[PDB]
Amino acid sequence: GLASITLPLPISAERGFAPALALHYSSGGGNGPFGVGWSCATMSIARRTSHGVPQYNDSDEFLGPDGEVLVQTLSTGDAPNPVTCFAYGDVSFPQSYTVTRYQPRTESSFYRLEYWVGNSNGDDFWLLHDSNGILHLLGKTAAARLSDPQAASHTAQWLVEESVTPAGEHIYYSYLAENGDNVDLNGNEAGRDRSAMRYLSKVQYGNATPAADLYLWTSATPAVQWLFTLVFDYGERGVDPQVPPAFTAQNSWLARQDPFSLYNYGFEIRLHRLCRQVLMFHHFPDELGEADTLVSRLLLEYDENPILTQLCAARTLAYE
Repeated sequence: GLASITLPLPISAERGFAPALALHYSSGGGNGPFGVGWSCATMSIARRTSHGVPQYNDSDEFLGPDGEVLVQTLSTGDAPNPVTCFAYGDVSFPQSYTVTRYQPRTESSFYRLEYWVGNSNGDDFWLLHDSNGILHLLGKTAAARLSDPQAASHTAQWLVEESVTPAGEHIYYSYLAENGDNVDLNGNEAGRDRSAMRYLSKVQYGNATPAADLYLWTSATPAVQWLFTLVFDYGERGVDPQVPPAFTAQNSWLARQDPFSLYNYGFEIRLHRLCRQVLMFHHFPDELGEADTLVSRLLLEYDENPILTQLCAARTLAYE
């Protein structure tokens, strides 16, 4: 489409169901976690802003996985919309859910998209059954939701949090909330609520044993053995090409020179972080003698300045 450069990520994809993510450059792109022009975002459902800031009520419109304008599926006698759901498959829930099907207003699609709202606590998320038979939970937990810091029920973006194939293969996405680590909280940074932003942190896949049900139906964090972890690091592990980065971060993430805030959702979303590297980890402790094995390191070099940060170089290192 509008992307004119693709930088692949070092994703191990020989064992079937793996994330398909890459860095894309667009000359018209704005700033973000990869500086000006570059982007690598996961799938999401979002509230529309083109026709005004959402009010977080009934009058809001939503956008589908490809940005298409959505509309509630017309409710009929044979297929009422919304429905009340007490369970999904073999998993029964502590609370029932009002489930509303949404579909593209004018664009073509072949999926089933649903908005789930808890009848007892109001916790809301999205469920997508896409044209390839993969089932996605988006924004199942608050950690995978871009929400108003002063009103957690006001979510602007539900980020994809878990995907499952018909064969029981899973992908689990983890996100980190923005904070004030290494930020001088005086002057221009005083009184700013900076916890809204969500950065992609870990993509875990290759579950040891197949499971048909989405893990996030049952728990807030899946307790399973993953074989593969794609880590997006924002400086916590160190950017020295001579020193290999450890799996668990010992330091806090770096603060960028060009922080900025976004406001079209009706609350502040401030960005202090830049993704410095993308790491590929394998988890074969029995056959390798260690819990975490780094196999590939995509190191990104930036031109950092207070006006704009621009990616200038990239390369994939190995430490054998």
